[PDB]
Parts: sequence; C-alpha cells; structure tokens
Amino acid sequence: APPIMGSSVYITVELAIAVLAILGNVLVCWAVWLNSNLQNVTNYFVVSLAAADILVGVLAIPFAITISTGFCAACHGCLFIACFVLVLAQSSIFSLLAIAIDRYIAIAIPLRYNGLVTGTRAAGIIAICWVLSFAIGLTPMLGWNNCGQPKEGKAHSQGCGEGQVACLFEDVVPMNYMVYFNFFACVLVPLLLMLGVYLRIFAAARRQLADLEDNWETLNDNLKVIEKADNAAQVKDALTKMRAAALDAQKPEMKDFRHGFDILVGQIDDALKLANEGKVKEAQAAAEQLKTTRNAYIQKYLERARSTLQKEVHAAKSAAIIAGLFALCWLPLHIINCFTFFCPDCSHAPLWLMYLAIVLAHTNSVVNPFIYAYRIREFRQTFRKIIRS
Ligand SMILES: CC(C)CCC[C@@H](C)[C@H]1CC[C@H]2[C@@H]3CC=C4C[C@@H](O)CC[C@]4(C)[C@H]3CC[C@]12C
Ligand SMILES: CC(C)CCC[C@@H](C)[C@H]1CC[C@H]2[C@@H]3CC=C4C[C@@H](O)CC[C@]4(C)[C@H]3CC[C@]12C
Ligand SMILES: CC(C)CCC[C@@H](C)[C@H]1CC[C@H]2[C@@H]3CC=C4C[C@@H](O)CC[C@]4(C)[C@H]3CC[C@]12C
Ligand SMILES: CC(C)CCC[C@@H](C)[C@H]1CC[C@H]2[C@@H]3CC=C4C[C@@H](O)CC[C@]4(C)[C@H]3CC[C@]12C
Ligand SMILES: CCCCCCCC/C=C\CCCCCCCC(=O)OC[C@H](O)CO
Ligand SMILES: CCCCCCCC/C=C/CCCCCCCC(=O)O
Ligand SMILES: CCCCCCCC/C=C/CCCCCCCC(=O)O
Ligand SMILES: Cn1c(=O)c2c(ncn2C)n(C)c1=O
Ligand code: NA
Repeated sequence: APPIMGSSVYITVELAIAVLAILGNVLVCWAVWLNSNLQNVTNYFVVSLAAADILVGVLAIPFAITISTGFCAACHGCLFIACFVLVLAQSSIFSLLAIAIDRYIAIAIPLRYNGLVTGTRAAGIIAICWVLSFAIGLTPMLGWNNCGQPKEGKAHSQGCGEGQVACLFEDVVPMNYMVYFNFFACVLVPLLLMLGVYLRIFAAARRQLADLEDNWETLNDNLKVIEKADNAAQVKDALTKMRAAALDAQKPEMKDFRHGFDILVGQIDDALKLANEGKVKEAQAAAEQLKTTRNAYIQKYLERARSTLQKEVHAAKSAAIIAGLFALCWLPLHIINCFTFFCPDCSHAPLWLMYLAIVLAHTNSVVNPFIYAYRIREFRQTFRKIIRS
C-alpha cells in the first residue's frame, strides 16, 4: 500500500494530539497565573511540566511528523529533530521528581516547609533542571551518534545531497544511548526514585494518622483509669502520663487551640497537685473537668489535624497518578527499544506498532490537565471561570 495512506492516519492523530496538548496545558498555565490560591511551589513545577507539554505540541510533534518521512537532511540537523523530544521528556521527569520531593517535605517536616521550600529557590531549581534536560537530551549532538557511519545506500536511493542522510530516528540516534543512558539511567532510575519517595509519603501519612488516633485513645483511657482508681498514687500515675502526652501533642483557630492546650495542661496540673496531697476524691473530680476541655477543644484539634492529613494524602495520590501515567505512557516505546537493542535475532517491531508507541508517548502531554480538573477543586473551579468568561 502507498506509504502516504498509513502516514496520513499517523499524521492526523499526531496533529489531533498536538492541538489537545496545547489547549489543555495553556489552560493550566492560565489558571496558575490568574489564581493566587494556585500560586505555590508545587504548582510552579506543574507549570514547568505544562510548559514541556506545550512544547511537545508546538515542536516535538511537528518534529516527529517530519522525521517519519525520512527526508534528506544534514545528519546533525536531523539529530536535533530526533533529540528535542528527549529534552522535554527529561524536563518532565525532573518536574515529577520535584513535585514528589515537595510533597514529602510538606508531610514529613511541615513546621520547616515554608522556610525551606520557597518560590525563589523553586524557580532556580526549575532553571537548572531545564539546562540539565538540554544536556541529557541533546547528548547525541555531543558525539554519541551514528553520523560518522551514515547509511549511504539509503541516502543515495532517496537522492540526498552530499553530506546528507535520510533523516530517520533509529539511523542517527544510537540504541545503546536510548537504552542504557536515556531509559535505564535517566528515565527508569528517577521513576524508581519517585516510587520510593511516594512510598515514604504514604507511610508517613499513615503513621501520623496512627499517632493522632493513638493519642485520642490514650487520653480517653487515662481518664477511665482515673475514674476507677482507688488511691492517690494511681491517679498520679495516670495524670503523669497524661501531662507528657498533652505536651507532646502541643508540638484564629491557632489561638483557640493554644488556649485549649493551656487549659488542658493547667487542669492536669491542678489534679496532679491534689493527687500528690493524697486527696483522691478531689483529684478525680478535678480530672473530670478535663472532659469539658476535650469536647470543646481537643476533639476539634484531632478533627482538623486528621482532615489536613487526608487532604495531603489526596494531593499526594493525585501527583502520583500523574507520575504513573507518565510511566505508562512512555514505557511501551522504551520497551520496544529494548527489544530492538537486546534481541538482534528478533524481527524489528512493525511500523504500525512504532507509530502506536510514539503516539502513546505524546498522549501523556494531554492527560495532566484532565487529572487536575477531576482531582483538584481549585484547578477545576478556575478552569470553569476561564472557560465561562
Ligand atoms: C523558536 C522556535 C520556533 C525555532 C524552531 C527552529 C527549528 C524549527 C529549526 C532549528 C534548527 C533547524 C534544523 C537545522 C538543520 C537542519 C538540517 C537541514 O539539512 C534540514 C533542516 C534542519 C533539520 C533544520 C530544521 C528546522 C530546525 C529544527
Ligand atoms: C535561543 C536561540 C539562540 C536558538 C538557539 C538554536 C540554534 C543556535 C541552534 C539549534 C540547532 C542548531 C543546528 C543543529 C544542527 C545543525 C546541522 C549542522 O550540519 C550545521 C549546524 C546546524 C544547522 C546547527 C546550527 C545552530 C542551531 C540552529
Ligand atoms: C508498560 C505496559 C503497557 C506494558 C507494555 C508491553 C509492550 C510494550 C510489549 C508487550 C509484548 C511486546 C512485543 C512482544 C514480541 C515482539 C516481537 C519482536 O520481534 C519485536 C518486539 C515485539 C513486537 C514486542 C514489542 C513490545 C511489546 C508490545
Ligand atoms: C520496573 C519495570 C517497569 C522495569 C522495566 C522492565 C524492562 C527493562 C524489561 C521488561 C521486559 C524485558 C525484555 C523481555 C524480553 C527480552 C527478550 C530477550 O531476547 C532480550 C531482552 C528483552 C528484550 C528484555 C529486555 C528488558 C525488558 C524490556
Ligand atoms: C505554534 C504552531 C506550530 C506550527 C506547526 C505546523 C504544523 C505542521 C506539521 C508538521 C510539519 C512537517 C513538514 C513535512 C516535512 C517533510 C518534507 C519532505 O521533504 O518530505 C518529503 C520526502 O522527501 C519524501 O521522502
Ligand atoms: C549530562 C551532564 C550533566 C552535567 C554535570 C555537571 C553540572 C553540575 C551543575 C550543578 C548545578 C548546581 C547549582 C549551582 C547554582 C550556582 C549558580 C551561580 O553561580 O550563582
Ligand atoms: C488495552 C490493550 C491494548 C489495546 C491496543 C493495543 C494493540 C497493540 C498490541 C500489540 C501486542 C503485540 C503486537 C504484535 C506485533 C507483531 C510482532 C512481529 O511480527 O514482529
Ligand atoms: C523517543 N523516540 C522517538 O521519538 C522516535 C522513535 N522513532 C521515531 N521517533 C520519532 N524512537 C524509537 C524513540 O525512542
Ligand atoms: Na511531559
């Protein structure tokens, strides 16, 4: 069958992907620019990620359409056309890893997050990562290429000029670069690092949430021991334990919460002094006042701390879905390259499967705006306003 028929389907799908990638991620950038509630360090890497996806539609997809034709070109010009998408993929990887690290810092050390993770430092990290992406992705242009050994018979059959080659990806980009350097070192290792970071984030969240519940139970259990205690020493043992737990849990709403813990510790000290004097009944009656503080203050702190953690678990899952989708989207093309490289006795993957793998990789530049709309309310609402207005 004529090559332009099969090409037409591939080309049309590529253009449709390019349009969607541009529109969706331009909307992401426009939402962050307009909504100050979306202007945080986490969303600065989201914008950098969206910028890479906009460049996929504007440049990488037209480059992929061009290189599918095998047109005659100077080999190093062809290399740029072949490698630029690797720059964008590398940048995306850096942004995805930065988002994962950012969410770990926020959940593991929230008391020092604002002082450690700032917008100015984030912009500096984004700039460095872009420079690194260019270096990694354009490494073939540094000499790790096949331009020294051009397919002369293919170039002559296509009427290429002297010094030109038929511009095809696998003719100019070495497969040992694609598999060992790009896939294994620069894609697989960072993705396994993100998985590691995500596991730590979820484990930290779970651990925190049994700590909140453990403290709620413990306060309640120690109130029961005091009620059915029969001597002053037992009341003292329970109160002593309580006081330590109250200070451990203390480490508009913040003013009433600090006042709630000032009442709690003070009421524990009142009953402790009565227990040390041997006045058991008085100590017990004083410890009963703690239930008033628990209902009006402590329980509200427990449902708000728990609520905050849930929101973090939710936000970490949304970010992990984005990283997972990147892996799902790019792995097929990388796995095919592994078969091409590691099995010279296997027939090369057919052209239609190469096209399918390539389009799948490009579809990843479309999916992120939909994940933000379906999982993050502040993005969703902002998208509605932009579209309406
Ligand atoms: C700012 C943005 C829009 C600029 C985009 C510039 C792009 C399209 C330019 C920059 C470098 C250019 C390449 C430089 C070298 C060659 C070799 C030549 O034998 C065929 C064209 C080809 C492959 C060019 C294609 C167009 C090209 C890729
Ligand atoms: C931000 C501005 C400066 C754009 C920078 C891009 C320019 C400087 C780069 C990008 C790609 C480069 C080209 C890539 C490959 C080739 C083919 C080679 O046979 C001659 C040089 C030539 C044609 C390069 C010239 C310089 C070039 C056009
Ligand atoms: C990451 C998830 C989606 C798994 C993706 C699995 C895909 C990429 C795997 C599964 C089966 C694989 C194919 C199995 C057998 C062959 C025949 C060989 O002569 C060329 C490669 C080729 C055609 C493989 C290409 C890659 C392949 C299609
Ligand atoms: C954590 C996971 C996603 C790591 C990625 C797994 C990759 C690296 C694995 C999965 C399946 C593997 C392929 C399975 C079968 C063959 C055929 C053999 O003749 C050469 C190696 C080759 C081509 C393997 C190369 C590596 C491979 C592509
Ligand atoms: C911001 C908007 C961005 C603008 C994006 C524009 C969209 C055009 C898409 C692809 C270009 C590919 C052009 C095709 C190049 C091949 C020409 C050629 O020579 O191929 C014939 C070959 O010789 C036979 O073997
Ligand atoms: C594939 C090539 C990889 C490149 C390896 C060497 C590059 C090392 C770069 C490190 C970035 C460190 C950040 C330092 C910022 C200082 C900027 C300044 O001078 O003010
Ligand atoms: C959701 C499941 C995927 C749906 C569509 C995927 C279709 C492509 C799947 C390909 C698996 C194997 C492809 C076989 C290629 C022929 C092997 C050869 O001749 O070398
Ligand atoms: C990343 N990538 C491509 O972008 C590509 C390709 N073949 C054609 N293109 C465009 N291969 C094998 C590839 O690994
Ligand atoms: Na991306």
